[PDB]
Amino acid sequence: GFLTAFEYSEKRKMVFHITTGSQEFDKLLGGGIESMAITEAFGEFRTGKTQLSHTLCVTAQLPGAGGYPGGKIIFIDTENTFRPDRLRDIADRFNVDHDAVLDNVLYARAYTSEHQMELLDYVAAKFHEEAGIFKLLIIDSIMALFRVDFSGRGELAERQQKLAQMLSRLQKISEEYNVAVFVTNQMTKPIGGHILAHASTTRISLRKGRGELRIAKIYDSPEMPENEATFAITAGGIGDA
Amino acid sequence: GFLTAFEYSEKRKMVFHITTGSQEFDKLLGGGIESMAITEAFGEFRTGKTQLSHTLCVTAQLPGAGGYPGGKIIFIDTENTFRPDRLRDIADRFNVDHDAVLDNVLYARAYTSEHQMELLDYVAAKFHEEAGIFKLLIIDSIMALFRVDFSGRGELAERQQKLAQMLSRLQKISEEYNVAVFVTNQMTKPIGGHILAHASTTRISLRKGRGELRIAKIYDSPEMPENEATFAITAGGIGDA
Amino acid sequence: GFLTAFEYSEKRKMVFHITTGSQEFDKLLGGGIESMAITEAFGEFRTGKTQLSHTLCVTAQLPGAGGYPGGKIIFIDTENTFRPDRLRDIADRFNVDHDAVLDNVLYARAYTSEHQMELLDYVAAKFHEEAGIFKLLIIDSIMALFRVDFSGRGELAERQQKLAQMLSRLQKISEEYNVAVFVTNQMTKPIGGHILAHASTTRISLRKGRGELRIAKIYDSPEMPENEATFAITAGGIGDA
Amino acid sequence: GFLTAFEYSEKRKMVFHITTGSQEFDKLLGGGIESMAITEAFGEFRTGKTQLSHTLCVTAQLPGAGGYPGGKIIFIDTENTFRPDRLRDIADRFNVDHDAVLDNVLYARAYTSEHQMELLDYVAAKFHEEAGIFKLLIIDSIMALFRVDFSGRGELAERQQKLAQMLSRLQKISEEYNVAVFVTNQMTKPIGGHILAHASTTRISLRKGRGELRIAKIYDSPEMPENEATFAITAGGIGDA
Amino acid sequence: GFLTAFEYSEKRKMVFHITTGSQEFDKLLGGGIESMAITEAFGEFRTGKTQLSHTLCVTAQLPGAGGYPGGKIIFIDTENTFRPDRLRDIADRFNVDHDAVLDNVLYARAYTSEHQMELLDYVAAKFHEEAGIFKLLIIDSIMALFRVDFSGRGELAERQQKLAQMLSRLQKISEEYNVAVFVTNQMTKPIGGHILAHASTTRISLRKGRGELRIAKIYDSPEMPENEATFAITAGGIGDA
Amino acid sequence: GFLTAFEYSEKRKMVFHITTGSQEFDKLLGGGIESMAITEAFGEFRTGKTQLSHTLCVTAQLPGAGGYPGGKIIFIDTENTFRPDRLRDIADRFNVDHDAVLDNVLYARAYTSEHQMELLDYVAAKFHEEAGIFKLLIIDSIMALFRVDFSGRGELAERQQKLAQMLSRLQKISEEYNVAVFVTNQMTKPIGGHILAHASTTRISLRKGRGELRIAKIYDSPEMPENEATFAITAGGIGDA
Amino acid sequence: GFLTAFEYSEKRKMVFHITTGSQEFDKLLGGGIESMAITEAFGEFRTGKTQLSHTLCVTAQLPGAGGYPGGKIIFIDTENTFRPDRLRDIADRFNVDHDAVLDNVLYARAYTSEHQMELLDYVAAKFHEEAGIFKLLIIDSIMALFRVDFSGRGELAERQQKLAQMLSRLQKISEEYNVAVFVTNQMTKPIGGHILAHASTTRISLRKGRGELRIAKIYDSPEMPENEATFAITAGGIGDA
Amino acid sequence: GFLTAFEYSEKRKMVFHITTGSQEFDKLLGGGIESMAITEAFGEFRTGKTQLSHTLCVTAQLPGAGGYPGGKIIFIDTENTFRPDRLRDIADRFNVDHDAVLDNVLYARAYTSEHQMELLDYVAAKFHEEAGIFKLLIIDSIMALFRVDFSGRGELAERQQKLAQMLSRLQKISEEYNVAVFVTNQMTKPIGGHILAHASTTRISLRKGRGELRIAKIYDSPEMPENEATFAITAGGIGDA
Repeated sequence: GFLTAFEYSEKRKMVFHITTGSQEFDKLLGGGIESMAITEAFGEFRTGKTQLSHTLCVTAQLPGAGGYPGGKIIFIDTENTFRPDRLRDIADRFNVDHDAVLDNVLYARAYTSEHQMELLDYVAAKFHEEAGIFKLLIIDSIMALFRVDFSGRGELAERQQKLAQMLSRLQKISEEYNVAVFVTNQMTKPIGGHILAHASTTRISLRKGRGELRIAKIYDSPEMPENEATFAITAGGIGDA
Repeated sequence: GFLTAFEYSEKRKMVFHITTGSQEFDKLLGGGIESMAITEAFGEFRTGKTQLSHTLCVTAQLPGAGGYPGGKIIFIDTENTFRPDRLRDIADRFNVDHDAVLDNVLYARAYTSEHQMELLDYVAAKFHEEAGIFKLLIIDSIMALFRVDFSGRGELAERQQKLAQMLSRLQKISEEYNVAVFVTNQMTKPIGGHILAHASTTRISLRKGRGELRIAKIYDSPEMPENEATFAITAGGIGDA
Repeated sequence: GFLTAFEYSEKRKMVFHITTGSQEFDKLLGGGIESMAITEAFGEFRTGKTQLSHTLCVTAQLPGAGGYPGGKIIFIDTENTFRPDRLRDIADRFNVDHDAVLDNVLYARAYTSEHQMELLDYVAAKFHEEAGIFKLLIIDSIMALFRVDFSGRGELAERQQKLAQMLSRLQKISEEYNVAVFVTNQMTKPIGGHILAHASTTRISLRKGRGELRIAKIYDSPEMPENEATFAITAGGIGDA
Repeated sequence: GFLTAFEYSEKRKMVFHITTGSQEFDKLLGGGIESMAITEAFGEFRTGKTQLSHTLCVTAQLPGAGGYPGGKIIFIDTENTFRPDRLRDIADRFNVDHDAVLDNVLYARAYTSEHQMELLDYVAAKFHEEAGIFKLLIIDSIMALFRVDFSGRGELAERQQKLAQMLSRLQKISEEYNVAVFVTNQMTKPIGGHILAHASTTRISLRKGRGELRIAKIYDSPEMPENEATFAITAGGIGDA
Repeated sequence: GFLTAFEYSEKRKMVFHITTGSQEFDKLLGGGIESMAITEAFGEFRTGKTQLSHTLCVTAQLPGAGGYPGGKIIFIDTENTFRPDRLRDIADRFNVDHDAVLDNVLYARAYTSEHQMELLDYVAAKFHEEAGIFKLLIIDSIMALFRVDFSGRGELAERQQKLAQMLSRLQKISEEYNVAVFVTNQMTKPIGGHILAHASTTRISLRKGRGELRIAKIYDSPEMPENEATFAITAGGIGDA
Repeated sequence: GFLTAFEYSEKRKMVFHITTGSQEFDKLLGGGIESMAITEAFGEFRTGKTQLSHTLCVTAQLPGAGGYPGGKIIFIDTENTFRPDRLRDIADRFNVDHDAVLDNVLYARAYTSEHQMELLDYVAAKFHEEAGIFKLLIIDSIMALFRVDFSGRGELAERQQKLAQMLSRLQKISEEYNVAVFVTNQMTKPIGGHILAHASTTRISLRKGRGELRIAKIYDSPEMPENEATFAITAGGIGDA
Repeated sequence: GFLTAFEYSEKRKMVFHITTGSQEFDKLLGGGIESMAITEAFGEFRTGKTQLSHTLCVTAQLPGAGGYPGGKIIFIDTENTFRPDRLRDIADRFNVDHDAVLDNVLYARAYTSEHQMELLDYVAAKFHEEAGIFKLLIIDSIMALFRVDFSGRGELAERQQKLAQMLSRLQKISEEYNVAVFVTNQMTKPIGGHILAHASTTRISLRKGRGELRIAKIYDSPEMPENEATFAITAGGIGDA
Repeated sequence: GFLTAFEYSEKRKMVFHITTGSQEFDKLLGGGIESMAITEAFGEFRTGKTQLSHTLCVTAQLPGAGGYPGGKIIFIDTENTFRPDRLRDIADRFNVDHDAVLDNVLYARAYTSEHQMELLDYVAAKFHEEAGIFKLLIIDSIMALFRVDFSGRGELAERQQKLAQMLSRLQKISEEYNVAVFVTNQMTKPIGGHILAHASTTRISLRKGRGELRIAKIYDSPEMPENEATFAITAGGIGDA
């Protein structure tokens, strides 16, 4: 179950970043959404969690920095807010055929906790079946169904086991198959306590701004600026200033 | 269990809206009550919840915006308040035969929580028998029976599983058969907690202005005029100004 | 389990009101005690719950407005306050033979919760056995035995199940057989919480007045007058001013 | 299990009252202790509860108002306070042979809760052996034994079922065999909660005036003189002024 | 299980009182410790509970008022304070041989709750085996062992059952065999709550006085004098002034 | 299981007292430590509990007041504090051979609660082997082991049964074999609650005066000089002034 | 299981003290660490618990006062702080070969509660296998593993049983085999409540001083000096001033 | 299961220290990270926990003080933060081939609590395969996974057994195979309670000075400069001033 630091280093040579579509957002992430990791984005009422989701369905398809070839995406929706129509705009911003974009994204709704966990079994199996093909796993959103199946607090032990059973699979998939995984989450402080904090390597908070300007901070300070970043929402998705 | 975002797009090209009978109310809703989704209206007593329900029994039959051909409705009454006679008056406002309108609405009373969920299984299979014939599924109201078979504060574990079961079924119904589902609900904020909040993809608060005038509002604000709309109750159902 | 709104409308053509004996009381009820429904009356110490009970045993027998032929009544007593002698007066006020009146009312005492539920099985079965014959089911009073068999509050889950099991049968009987059902209830706010509030379509509160004057309000406001009504108690039962 | 209100009326024509020995006390009661009902007297220590019990042992034997022929009594003593010698003195006041009076009262001590309920089964079957011979059933006192086999505040679930069992039996006895049942009870308001309140159809509070003078009062007021009466205790039992 | 009031009266003709040795104490008891009953005496630290115990072992042997022949005594000791030597003095005060006195008293120590209950089975059986022979059953003290076997308060249900099981046997023995039973009890208000209050027909409190003077009050007032009595402790046991 | 109070008297003629070595202390006790009883001494640290224990190891051997012939002792040590060498010094004060004294004391350490109770069964049977040879049974101390195998406030149910078992055994031992039992106990008032209070028939509180001077007191006062006594600890054991 | 006080006295002739290396410490202990007993030493953060431990590994090997020949030691370490290198210094202070010292000490680490209890079985068995050979059993520290295996307070019943199971074996070993047992313990007041207080015959507290001076008090006062003692820590272990 | 303190000494002659790369930090530690022990570093975010971990991956390979030959490392990552690329930079500072260094570190990710403990069993057996080849075992971090599979305050019973199991294994590993084990841990004071405190034989707190400067401190003070040390983080790992 070990491998040498050399063999692991070989493995990390192959780590890619997928661009968010904001140069400013990307610097703050050291290139973009990092593979072999979970990146988590949260925010209240109406932050750009979901605009980021749609934007990555396109940008993950594109050759990017560092010799990233682009590839396929998987999309699990628990919010019933995925809309293929939104991608066709973002596609134009990036000058690629909408048809081909919409082909390279696999989509499933999740309706229960359990369902959501079953979908991950399938996605793991599918990544296994041939590799280097899929580059992103998006889950929008990560825990909402867990709040739903296990409300009140005599239930909490169980939610915790299940939720953790599931984020440990997420981590594994991520690392085992070299995909970036991006998840959204809501707030009550983000939900999911220690269990979710531990699973995600990068946590990003999201807040509003001068109209359509928006603010990403690496959650948990320091109050220093270069730990933050400004981007806008637009017809063509996540962009700059 | 996935499909490509292209296949999904093909499936959403068929999404429709059932006008509420208010141009103001419709605008708020991006056209009216939406397919492949649950719309929930909650409000005080005497607010349009039930008036809206009756109205939709007719407007769902009307050919409409977006290519919407009109179709049949299924109505589940937990409140003992459905009145085929209101439909006659509303049918007049829309210039349509009473008998025909009343022939196109299937109706059942639900007397218990369990009963309510057995009615869904029947509705589900009815939709499966021929696709496209039914367009709307009204439940008036969604959760009264659950408060009924489950109150006294230390009992929600059981209620909550059951409620969540039904609402995941509803979503699946909704999305799988391209129908709009529309439900009313009571207050204390709205009842149902996270479970119900999650399941409805649009939630409308209702309250009254001067007499016949009522106000509709997307729950969770914001205090922008674009998120409120004004309508009136008449002999002919939900109407304008 | 559905029927069309047309077939249901047919069914509602046959809905009757039984007069309370107060023209003023009747307006407030839109004709009287409505069939296919539960009407609930509550009030403290010594309100006219029980005078109303006796009055309906006679007025339900009489041809009334809307082509109502009159018919038979069933009377379940949990209070041990039914008194056939009282009916003989009310009979005189209405000019009909006391013998015949006393013949058209079926009477049973209930001594336990369960007993009360067994009596309803029999009454359902009896309505089934030939129809159009019975027009009223009176239960005086609705829940008193449930307070008795399930006092203290480790018992409450059970009371709730039983009580609700029973009001769901009541609703069904009502609707299935087109009878009016009238029940009395006492106060601690009426007893029975959400369970009883939901089951009864019409709730009437009762308070005292200028000697023998008495006051019915549709429970839960608005503080508007036409939601209220004045009647008197007399030798001949419920009457006006 | 029903009868017609005519059959019931025939059955109530036989209802009787056993004078208390006070014209004032009787008036309060519409003639005295009533058949087909449970009358409960509760009071402080030293109030007439027991004096009333002894008195009725004799007055139940006397031919009385309303056609009442007089008959035999069954007396159940939980208090160890019955004294055949009091009856001798009371018999003198009514001009009746001691032996005869003492021959017409059947007596048992109850030593436990369970015992008390086994005595009822015996009484029930005794009444069934010949109808009309027994007229009164006194239990002095009703619930002392239940406080005894069930105290410590977290134990009432069991007590309450048992108590309710017995009191439903009592009612059935009472109504089925046309007997008056009369019971005493203790204070802290009266003990017994809803269970006992429901079962007694008339409840009398007792308290003392100047020495030999005692006051009786229908429990639950109102503060009207017509609901209070004054009596005296003597060597000859409950008497007037 | 019933008998007639006449047959019961026969039975009560045979009720005797055993003199306490205080004329003043006796008036307050209406002749002395009454047969067919439990008489209970309590008091703190060092009241004359135990001097009364020893005195009755002698006075119960003596012909007394009302044609009482005297007879045998049973003595159950839980306090390890019975001392035959004390009786020899009291014997002298009454001029009877100490030998014969000490012969007419049966003695057993009780070391546990259960033990104490087993001793009563034997005593009942012994009274049965021939009657008219034993006149007193003394238990010193009544409940002390119950406090011991069931300390803390998760135990209380059990203590209550056992304690009540036992006082119901006591009552029965008393009544069934026409013996006086006298028991002592200590204080925390006496111990044993409703259970012991109910079982004892007569309760006497005991307090100190002008040196060796002592004060008996019928427990529970009224604050009237003739409900009290003064006696002294002496070489010869309970006496007057 | 009873005997006559004459037989009992014969049995108490043999009751003895073992001098404590203080004339003051003895007077308090009516002669010293008593047969057929448990005497309990409790006190602070450094009070004579253990000094008294050693002393009695010798004085129980001495011919004494009342005809007391002297005999053997059994000593159970839970405290690991018995010191045959103290006895040598005490033996000198009484002018008795060390070896003989040390030969007449049987000794065991108890290491657990259970162990302590198994030692009793052995002692019991030893006393039964020949009557009259052993005179004293010392347990130093009575309950330390019970606090040890049972602390944490929610565990006493089990401790208390066990403790009560042992102390009922002790009493039976005590009374059946005419031995004195003498026990020490700790403070916090004394430990042991009602259980221990009941079992000891005399309880002595101990505390110190100026240095070598200690004060003994019957627990439960009263503040009379006759209930206190003064003694001294020396090389020769408990002594006077 | 008893033996005579004479045979026990024989046994106590053979009780030895092992010198701590502080003449001042020794006086306070009446010669040193006493055999047939548990001696407990506690103290905070960094007291000389562990310097005492190492010092006894050497001084127990040396002929001392009272004809003590010296002998072998057993050392159970739960702290992972035993260091044979420290003994080689202390050996020099006492002028004995380090080799031979290190040979006469048996060492084991304990890693769990249970483990610690298993080690004692072995040590008992080893003492049995030939006697007079081992003179000390050191456990450093006594309870730390019990805090570890049973943290939180739903666990406490269990810890208590185990801990007490174990100190009762300790006491037995001590007494049965005539070894001194010395244990260390930490503080939250020392840990282990009544259970550990009872098991140890001598308890010593330890505090800091004028640099390397250190202070032993017999735990639990009196505030008198001769209940205290000053010693230093040095290259050669526990010494004086 | 014991060995002689001589055998133990032979075993400790082989104890080693792995330099941290700071002369100040090493001095604090008596040479660096120690064999046969667990050293735990805890600190805020951004403190050297992880920098130290990377550094040791290299310094454990270097021939060192005390005869330390250098050897291989096993690294268990719960944090997803190991970066073979840092080692390259650190390897440069020490003038050592990257490949060789990376070949000598065995690495595994742990994804659950259980997983983490299964990795130990594997490590244990790996050490057993050839002794002396591995020198260091790093767990980064020790307990994150235990907070993860066990939070919500009423669940620690289970967590705590498991945690304690693993840490007793660790100690045994540590001591049996002469390896240093080094672990990081998080704050809230450090997490882990008594269980973790007991298992680590040295605990270091970490916090930062001006930028690159960090401060190390033995947890549990004292506020003496000798117990603090200052180091710096660089491209070349933990360094000096």
